[PDB]
Order: sequence, then C-alpha cells, then structure tokens
Amino acid sequence: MQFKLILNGKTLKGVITIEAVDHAEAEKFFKQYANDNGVDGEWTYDEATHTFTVTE
Ligand code: NA
Ligand SMILES: [Zn+2]
Repeated sequence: MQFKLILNGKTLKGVITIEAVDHAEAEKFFKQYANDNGVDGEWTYDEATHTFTVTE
C-alpha cells in the first residue's frame, strides 16, 4: 500500500510517499522518521487518502 507524509515545517516543506506492506509498518516508519529528524509538530492522519501531516 502507498502512504504519504506532508511535512509543514517552519523552514522545511516536504512530501514523502512510501510503499508499506501494512498500516502498522507505515505508522512505525513515520514514527521513526519523526525521531530521526527531530520533528516536533502536530499530527493528523486521513485514512481515506493514506495521508499523514505534521505541522511544526
Ligand atoms: Na523546519
Ligand atoms: Zn488503509
């Protein structure tokens, strides 16, 4: 399945899309991406479009 993260950072904007075998793995990956990049924001998830957003 495809999933998307929209990053609405203070000085970094982004869109990333992944291929993930299940919903848990996509969640886990975007968790780890958050820890790895020091992302501190408010999160949403839209199941209809498989879209996470994070807004710093
Ligand atoms: Na930023
Ligand atoms: Zn789904």
